[PDB]
Amino acid sequence: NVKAIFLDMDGTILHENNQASTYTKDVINQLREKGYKVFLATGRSHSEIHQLVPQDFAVNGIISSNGTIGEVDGEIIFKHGLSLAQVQQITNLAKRQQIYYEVFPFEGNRVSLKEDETWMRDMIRSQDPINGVSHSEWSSRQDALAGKIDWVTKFPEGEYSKIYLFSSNLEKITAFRDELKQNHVQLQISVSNSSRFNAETMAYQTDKGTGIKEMIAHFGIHQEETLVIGD
Repeated sequence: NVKAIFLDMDGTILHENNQASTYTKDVINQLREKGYKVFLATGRSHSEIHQLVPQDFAVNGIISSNGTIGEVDGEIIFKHGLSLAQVQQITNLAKRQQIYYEVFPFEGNRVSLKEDETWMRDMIRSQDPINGVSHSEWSSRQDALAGKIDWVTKFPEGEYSKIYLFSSNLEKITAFRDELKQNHVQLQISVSNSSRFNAETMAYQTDKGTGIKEMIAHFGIHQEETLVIGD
């Protein structure tokens, strides 16, 4: 009894590829025509969602890849963010240990503090990945340093979708991630990681699965009636 198809798609597939993007558009339209509800999980912010998903994608709704915001036909139906206080606390811990970090507001470019630019840049000085880091992750750090980070004097007021943390030193980022997990109740956060070299923080008990659950519930659809595709 599948009533909903949830496409979990890294925004990289939609960004560069216009062929995979047009293909995805046509698939969404075909599934809608067959009567399915169709949802997309992609992006790390509200701004990124609207950069990545053109208006001619006939989705019933969209959530960020990490479940922190959901939009349905132009209405934001939920938003689970970190507070500024939380961002200050977590980045201060990272800064003490010189852990590279990127803070993702729901609107606008990711940000890092200007005072941390030199050491963050010096971490990624090598043209090719070092210490086992993946080429994908290394090149993402290179690209972020080149032009995607806004270097701010202070974190602005508002809410944030996530913080990304990274070190080329395995032991350092492993112990830091373990420290976040140890204190995730006190800090009121969820901790995840996509490689052995990183950690990500978002609102307490919030992740892609919780976002999927809130989106299908908006449509009165049960998890067992939902086919999640793409991971």
